[PDB]
Amino acid sequence: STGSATTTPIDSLDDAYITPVQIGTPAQTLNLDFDTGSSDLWVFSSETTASEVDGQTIYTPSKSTTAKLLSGATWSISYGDGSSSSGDVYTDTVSVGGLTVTGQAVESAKKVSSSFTEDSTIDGLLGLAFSTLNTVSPTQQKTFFDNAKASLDSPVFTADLGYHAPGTYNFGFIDTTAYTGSITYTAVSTKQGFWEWTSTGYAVGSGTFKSTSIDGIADTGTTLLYLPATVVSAYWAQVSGAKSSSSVGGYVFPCSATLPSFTFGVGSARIVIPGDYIDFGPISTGSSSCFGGIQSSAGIGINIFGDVALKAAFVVFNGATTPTLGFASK
Repeated sequence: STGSATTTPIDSLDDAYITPVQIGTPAQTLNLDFDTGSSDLWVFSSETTASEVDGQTIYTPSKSTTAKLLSGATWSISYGDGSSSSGDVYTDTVSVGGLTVTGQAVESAKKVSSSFTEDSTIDGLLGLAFSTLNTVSPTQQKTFFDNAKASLDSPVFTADLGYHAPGTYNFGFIDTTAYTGSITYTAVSTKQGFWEWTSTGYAVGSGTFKSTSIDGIADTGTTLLYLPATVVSAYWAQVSGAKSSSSVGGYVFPCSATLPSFTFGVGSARIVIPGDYIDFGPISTGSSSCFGGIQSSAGIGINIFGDVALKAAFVVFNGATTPTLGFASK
């Protein structure tokens, strides 16, 4: 089997992407944030504290003839950005782009943190990291991909995120029309539960390529590109007036600037992030200080190839017995 679904930016900055997901019988369609940095499929629901729901579409398990309470199971998650959610668990039928999993754990939120409430466009998350990170207790649950894998034509999914435009998540096949040149594959460590890999270096603009190993994760659920402070300083030094602002929480730059591109290495191959992808707009409405899309990972404890990086590539998440990651230009 295969599946194919369009993923759509939630706003004009590509702060996140939402993909429609069918849950239950009859289908309840919720728009979920597909997150290769976590491993829980959780939703706003009829159980979510009323004051914490603000415009989201909810899953109502009592209206699904295929929903079953997973008795005794609870979940609780905290994300790198300080947000969180928790609740109980149902199993139900879940379909993405025509690909159906029966008995998928659907984690129903009883509580969500303010960041989730305040984002009316995101009805929940669909985790696509390794199932070892799933938070369900006392019986850990599998991700949608892990459950689908054996049925797929090939044990893969691909992320093709758009810049200020829709893109595509495919399951079970590689669309050879969706990228240019060849796909370069690179090794993955699953030791921390992530799609963790090592970039071979970087360049800033038309500058020379610096060969250096950068360990990090491919994370569709993180907006920006978080890299070591040395790398990030080298980038922003090429933008007149750019500075790290402790008050704002990262690098800012004059909105009048033209940003240079940023290149990262995948083996001997190179992915070029155009400068415009690195512009996250005014820090507040009407400001002439703009927020940068490349930020320091110092104090996160891991480098993160988030959407800023991934949307410059066609990315293969290869879930074969020994997982790997593939990157192509597009």
